[PDB]
Parts: sequence; C-alpha cells; structure tokens
Amino acid sequence: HHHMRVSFMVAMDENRVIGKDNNLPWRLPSELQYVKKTTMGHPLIMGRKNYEAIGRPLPGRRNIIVTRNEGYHVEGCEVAHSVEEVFELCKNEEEIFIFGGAQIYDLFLPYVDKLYITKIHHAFEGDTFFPEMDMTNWKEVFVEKGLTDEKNPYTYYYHVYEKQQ
Ligand SMILES: NC(=O)c1ccc[n+]([C@@H]2O[C@H](COP(=O)([O-])OP(=O)(O)OC[C@H]3O[C@@H](n4cnc5c(N)ncnc54)[C@H](OP(=O)(O)O)[C@@H]3O)[C@@H](O)[C@H]2O)c1
Ligand SMILES: CCc1nc(N)nc(N)c1C#CCc1cc(OC)cc(-c2ccccc2)c1
Repeated sequence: HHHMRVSFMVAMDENRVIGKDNNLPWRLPSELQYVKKTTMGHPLIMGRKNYEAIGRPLPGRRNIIVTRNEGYHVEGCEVAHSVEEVFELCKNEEEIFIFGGAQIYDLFLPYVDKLYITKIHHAFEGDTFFPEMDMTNWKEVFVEKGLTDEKNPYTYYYHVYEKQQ
C-alpha cells in the first residue's frame, strides 16, 4: 500500500542497547557524521521522546515527530500520530528513515525494507533496546569498520541489510 522505502537508522551495542536515561550511552562523533551523510535530504521519523532529547529540527530534512498527543506542535517540524499518517505525509518520498527510539522502531517494524545498523562492540549499561529481528530473507549489502581513535573510543561497524522481496 505504501511506496516509499522504509529504512531503519540505528546504532546499538552487543546487547541491543540504544539508550540510557533518555539519552545515548556513548559518544561517537564519526558515527554521527555517517548518520548525517546517509540521511541528508530524506525525511527523519522520530518518536516524541527521541525528538525532545535532540531538542531542535535537524537541517535539510523533513522532521516528523510521532506522538499520540493531538495538540502537539513544534516549529519547523511535522507531526504524525500513527504509521498511516506518516505514510500519508511521505506518500511521494522515495525513502524515509525511522530514526528511533525503541517504541517507534517497534511501531514501524512490520514495514521495514532496509536496515542501516551500526553495531558497537561494547556492552553498555542501558534501559532502552532495539527490538529483536528475524533476518530470514535479508541480505547484508554493506559492511565497513568505523573509525576508532581518541575521539571515538569504541570498536564499531556499519552494516546495511536489505529485505529480499
Ligand atoms: N542509539 C540509537 O540509534 C538511538 C536512536 C533513537 C533513540 N535512542 C534512544 O532511545 C531512547 C528513546 O526511546 P523511547 O522508546 O523511550 O522513545 P521514542 O520511541 O523515541 O518515543 C516514544 C514516544 O513516541 C510516541 N509513540 C509511541 N507509540 C506511539 C503510537 N503507537 N502512536 C503514536 N505515537 C506513539 C509517544 O509519544 P507521546 O508520549 O507524546 O504520546 C511515546 O511517548 C532515548 O534514550 C534515545 O536517546 C537511541
Ligand atoms: C548518533 C547515534 C545514532 N546512530 C545511528 N546509526 N542511528 C541513530 N538513529 C542514531 C541516533 C540517535 C538519537 C539522537 C540523540 C541526540 O541527542 C540525544 C542527538 C541526535 C542527533 C544530533 C545531531 C544530528 C543528528 C542526530 C540523535
């Protein structure tokens, strides 16, 4: 029914941790740059909590916030209240990025076509997790080692998986 590619954009640790106390458990500037490079010029779909932690519209992209609050408004941002409303708003887009957090990854899980997942080789303390996925009929189409240096102190890899459909 929907015609845009639904891509997930996520960074997770060895136990699928993505969050701690409503923030990111790590700091990787190089991984963020990969995120900016990959998502530039495409809509970002983000959970209300995710968006408010970010705190500002991200430039050069449609910012779409997902909330059950029908009175919710943010300057420079679009607001959706369901999967279908997101699909309506993005009906003419070629590709959209589900940008988190966990509730929003769970929401859009039945529809994901492409997975950009950074895997961080460390076990952090956390409270928020990326959902489990059955990767049957998916293929890894890209993999590369992230930059580990003084400013990026963990080992991590970029992975991209595409659904076979
Ligand atoms: N490592 C990563 O790649 C990454 C990426 C993104 C986020 N995170 C982290 O993950 C954590 C946030 O994730 P989270 O799961 O707590 O929050 P979230 O998914 O970003 O946002 C949750 C909110 O989304 C809205 N929502 C949920 N289900 C909905 C539905 N069915 N229909 C309409 N709206 C719905 C609700 O907003 P309302 O309450 O306003 O109704 C809900 O409170 C933070 O720690 C963040 O830093 C990590
Ligand atoms: C950067 C890890 C990350 N990596 C990957 N591979 N996917 C993701 N979805 C996220 C994520 C996230 C959530 C997040 C939280 C945040 O403040 C609390 C700021 C930004 C941000 C700030 C400036 C520009 C772009 C994004 C993103």
